[PDB]
Amino acid sequence: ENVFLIPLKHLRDSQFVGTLLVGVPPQEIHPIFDTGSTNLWVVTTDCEEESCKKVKRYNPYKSKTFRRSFIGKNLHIVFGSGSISGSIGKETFVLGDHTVRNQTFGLVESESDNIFDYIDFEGIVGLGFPEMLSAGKVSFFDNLLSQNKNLSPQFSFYISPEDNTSTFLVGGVSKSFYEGSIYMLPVVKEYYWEVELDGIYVGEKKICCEEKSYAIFDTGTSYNTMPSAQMKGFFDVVPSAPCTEENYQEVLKNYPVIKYLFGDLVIELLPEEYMILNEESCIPAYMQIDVPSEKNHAYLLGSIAFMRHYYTVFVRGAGGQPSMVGVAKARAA
Ligand SMILES: *[C@@H]1O[C@H](CO)[C@@H](O)[C@H](O)[C@H]1NC(C)=O
Repeated sequence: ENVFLIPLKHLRDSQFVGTLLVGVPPQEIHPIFDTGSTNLWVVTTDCEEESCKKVKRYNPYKSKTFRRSFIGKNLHIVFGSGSISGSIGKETFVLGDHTVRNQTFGLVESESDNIFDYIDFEGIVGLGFPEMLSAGKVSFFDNLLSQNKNLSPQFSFYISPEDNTSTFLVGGVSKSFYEGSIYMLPVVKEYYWEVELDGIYVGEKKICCEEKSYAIFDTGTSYNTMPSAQMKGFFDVVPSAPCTEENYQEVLKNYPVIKYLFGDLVIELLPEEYMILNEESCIPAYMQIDVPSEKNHAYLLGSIAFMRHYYTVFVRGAGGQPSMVGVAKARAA
């Protein structure tokens, strides 16, 4: 009932890419769905770099609906260990057989040791709030809702890379992806999907907090994060260890349980959820944001270290009501 599902493929490069149709006749791209940004980015045939040609570049000159901006524009965005640069235009998009017209987006013209030489990047569907927009005034999701008034203003993520059942849902939730009830956390500022965080314990060790702190739900980041000061204390109590696929469950049996405190809601992260196997070793799926950015004082919750265990729901606040993030135990299989 007004809730369509977008299957998310888990690529070898740790990406969770969906499907997005651009232009008319439509051209298929496989972007990531990122609550950590808001711009809509598409890799285009204007980018002649090696990391671009390896993917199915969108050709704007073969689309009847492409509308380049009247004025030449250039947008440069940082994307991890790399950067994205390009122009601005409008296009018709189709997501899950739902159309969005007159949508502003960035045309990747350059991707210049580079993160793009390791992934098959084809674009970004930003799901953050409009204040983070630098390409356009109306966000893709808001524009999708306005042109499809039958949809409830919410989306959710089910992350299950084991059986390739990961799914991005628009318009609501489905009991087939979570167990129990959904706990709603109010968003403190409509910019990131950011909520209050009362504390963090690794076992009995207090990691957070000494200042009033916040968590950010960031589907575009695989690891969880902590500020640099707290990351040092985390790694002092959570070690890496030699691991194989045949003993990782034994190695991690008595690792510490991580507790995130959201008021009265206690969110547990188990060792097999925040630890990952990498090069014959169990390593924690945690990192600090060493690059100066707007997120370096928050606690990011990512796809691998959080969303594998918890079904996440994102509700856009209507009128004065604030937006909220919902969390529930994901259902296996
Ligand atoms: C898109 O813009 C055109 C003008 O170029 C306008 O005629 C049309 O109604 C717009 N469509 C939507 C869905 O806003």
